[PDB]
Amino acid sequence: MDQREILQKFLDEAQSKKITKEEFANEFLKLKRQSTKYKADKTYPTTVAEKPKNIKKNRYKDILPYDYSRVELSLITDEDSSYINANFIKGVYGPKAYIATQGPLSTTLLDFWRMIWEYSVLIIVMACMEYEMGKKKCERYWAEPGEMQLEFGPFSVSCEAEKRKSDYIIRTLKVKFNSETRTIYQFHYKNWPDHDVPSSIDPILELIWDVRCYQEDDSVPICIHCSAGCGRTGVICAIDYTWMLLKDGIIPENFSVFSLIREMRTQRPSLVQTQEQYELVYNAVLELFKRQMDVIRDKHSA
Repeated sequence: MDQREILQKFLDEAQSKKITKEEFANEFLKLKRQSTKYKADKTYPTTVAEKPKNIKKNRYKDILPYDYSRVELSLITDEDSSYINANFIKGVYGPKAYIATQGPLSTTLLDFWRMIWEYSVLIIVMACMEYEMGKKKCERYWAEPGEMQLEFGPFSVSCEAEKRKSDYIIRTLKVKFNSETRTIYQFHYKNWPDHDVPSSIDPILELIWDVRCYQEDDSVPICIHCSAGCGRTGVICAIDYTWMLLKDGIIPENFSVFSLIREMRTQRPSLVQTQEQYELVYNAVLELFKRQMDVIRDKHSA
């Protein structure tokens, strides 16, 4: 089939059978069942995360990077200095399109910047507040205007500019290491789509649009984090991945949101964590299919 026919079949199916809350809950339960089975089968061990020297580097004891996809550090390497709570996530064309990580701890701030530097990351997407429900969710790894340089071991971080949009801030950060200076763009998203408001997905799509304005391609990983680096991080990953498929005309004939999320959850645990998050991905993906069909319809007018 061609892309138009694949997209139209997804749209026709969505239109002709609306997915109910019970259906979403049943779907998410199968995803959780797969995780139970994989845990019992020892498919994806987390041995490195579990080492005593690495326990204090994990924000949440239940969220440990699978060994096979963990991001290994080597920049200025102590014997466990290789460990960070982060996993590579494959993009549409190959591995390591994304790094999905936790919000750094006071003890992992240096490790965070080592990762960013070592992997030549340009873009950081933060999808949490510093404080949520009154608890601290992420330590300050960024600089703000007027603060000059913050220092994290040998990394000096300053902020040249902030662009304040409706629901997020784009910080232009300058990072210095060993007399080299790099520009990093941090997108700090400080809202989240509301389950009870269909139009509330628009800002998340706008966030990802802007991100892809700054890096269109997959030459270096994009770092995405929230507090745990699962939940909101997975939503963003999944929507972006799908939009890349759409934009490049490579949606597979077997495309499903269920298979997409299945695939993600095998690369970092709980990468999309809740039924509500699963639903947001579905709704966002459907909107993106509609938008790509419009692109096709206008190109076909020639």
